Amino acid sequence: MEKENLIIAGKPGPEPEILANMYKLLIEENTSMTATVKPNFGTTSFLYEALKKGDIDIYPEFTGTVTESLLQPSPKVSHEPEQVYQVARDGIAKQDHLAYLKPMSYQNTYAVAVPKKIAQEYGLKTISDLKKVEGQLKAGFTLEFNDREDGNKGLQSMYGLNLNVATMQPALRYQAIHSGDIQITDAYSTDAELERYDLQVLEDDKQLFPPYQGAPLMKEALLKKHPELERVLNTLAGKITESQMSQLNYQVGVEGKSAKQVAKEFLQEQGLLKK
Ligand SMILES: C[N+](C)(C)[C@@H](Cc1c[nH]c(=S)[nH]1)C(=O)O
Repeated sequence: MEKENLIIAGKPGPEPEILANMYKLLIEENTSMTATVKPNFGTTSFLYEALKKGDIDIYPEFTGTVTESLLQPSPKVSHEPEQVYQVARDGIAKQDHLAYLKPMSYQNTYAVAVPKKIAQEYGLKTISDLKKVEGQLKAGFTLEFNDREDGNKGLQSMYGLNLNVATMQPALRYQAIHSGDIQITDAYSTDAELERYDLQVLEDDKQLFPPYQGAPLMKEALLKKHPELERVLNTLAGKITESQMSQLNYQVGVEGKSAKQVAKEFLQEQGLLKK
């Protein structure tokens, strides 16, 4: 008699769309609620604010992003993913009363990336190596990465790097680095574009980037209304490897397949969804 509909959003990209449709498929099979997925609905701070204000109900957030962008002041965390999740989970509950569920296994980190030929021609192995050639190479970064302390501001503070940066739209940066307009971009480690374009990830030798694992973020009030959401979505906890997410991103972003159908097929193959 109550078929409440949940709004599930995801940041720009095939990956959050896949994850949101996974949440929707799981919720509709195992609960009495429905869900609407809002693709590419906004960047981190928009979804975070929409969640607190109640314009959306759930979105997938990443552990290092909670501690680095969402928590103010940002706590000094280790590199161990489980401890970082605990700080994020406990921290985001105290600050904003948000229930951060348990993470999936794969990490999706910011990844400073250059074409393989650029790495070989310039002797680039680590992020530190970029200081050698910061006057010769052009970088194209998302605005959010430019805005973040664990992004370009961290490249400046932690490495002393002063890159020549053009601010880029997220969906256009890979084509620019492939075409030669830029030689450095802020890749995401599960992005299918890394292998497609023969990009090489530079090693985070100073460990600017914390761990990033994804998990559902929602108001505590929604969990109180619907406690079954915790068990239902936590079937993803500790699941989905890096290579599994990458192939799903490839299926949606590159092969043009429906995010819902890709999500559904993977869930069924893995035994989390009927049929
Ligand atoms: C996965 N990630 C690399 C840690 C980022 C990706 C991202 C940040 N902003 C947008 S849009 N996407 C994030 O979710 O914070």
